[PDB]
Amino acid sequence: TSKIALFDQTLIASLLQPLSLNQPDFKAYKTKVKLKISEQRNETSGEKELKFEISRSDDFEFLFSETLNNEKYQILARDHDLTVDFDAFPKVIIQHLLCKNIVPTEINIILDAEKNFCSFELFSKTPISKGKIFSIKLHAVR
Amino acid sequence: SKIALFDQTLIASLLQPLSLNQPDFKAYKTKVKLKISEQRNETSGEKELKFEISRSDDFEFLFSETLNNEKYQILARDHDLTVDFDAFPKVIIQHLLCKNIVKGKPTEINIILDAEKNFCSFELFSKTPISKGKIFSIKLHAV
Repeated sequence: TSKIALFDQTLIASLLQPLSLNQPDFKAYKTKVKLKISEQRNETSGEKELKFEISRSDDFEFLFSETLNNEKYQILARDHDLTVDFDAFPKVIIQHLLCKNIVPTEINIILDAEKNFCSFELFSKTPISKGKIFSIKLHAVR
Repeated sequence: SKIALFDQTLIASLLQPLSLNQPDFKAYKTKVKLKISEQRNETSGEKELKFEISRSDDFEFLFSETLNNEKYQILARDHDLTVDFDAFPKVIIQHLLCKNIVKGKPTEINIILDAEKNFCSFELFSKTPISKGKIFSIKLHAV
């Protein structure tokens, strides 16, 4: 209804997940993931929300999302030294960061062992470091 | 055994508490001399990387730290560094502190002082479109 699609593309990501519940060492594969970013109105509050959703054909159980409002975003900005405001955030990553990964920015997705959660991480490599920009914890939709 | 790898005056942002009683910070752009060298530890014979900063504004502004391979491993771990101890200084010097040719954004240096000026954090940044892009920080101690 109020939902507005800002971004809907297939990107190459590295997918990591522990070998098992007891073995936290990751196995890692390059994989294609569909990322959708939209804005919507919270039904109870009327406030603006940013929704992130990932899926991939490889695994029907692979359905994750998170919704950020202004306050959730402030926490994110604080934790990652983000320099843009809530309203600018999606526009800048879409226009300056994500377009590069569509089927140098890198995307990592890290799964829970039980696949209840995944961390959606964006990177911009430096000559001496990984250059992690932020990570958002997404939860299983299913 | 000391070998100079880098000896240059750079523009930094200097942050420090208002006073010993006022923890809130004030910020100024300032010129700082940064020296990076390699040397042999006298007792162990191992290679050491020495960072030294100074500035003419304040004679008591004299800070250094020496990193050996082990100290570096801790740094690389804390900051997701992707190069080894031997490459570290060469890459920073050649790719982060270097002057680009006039024909991911420019590097920025932050120096954060202790209120008592016993320690300062030497921080290197490479700005992104949405974030500060802190690369690493090294705690230097008063000389």
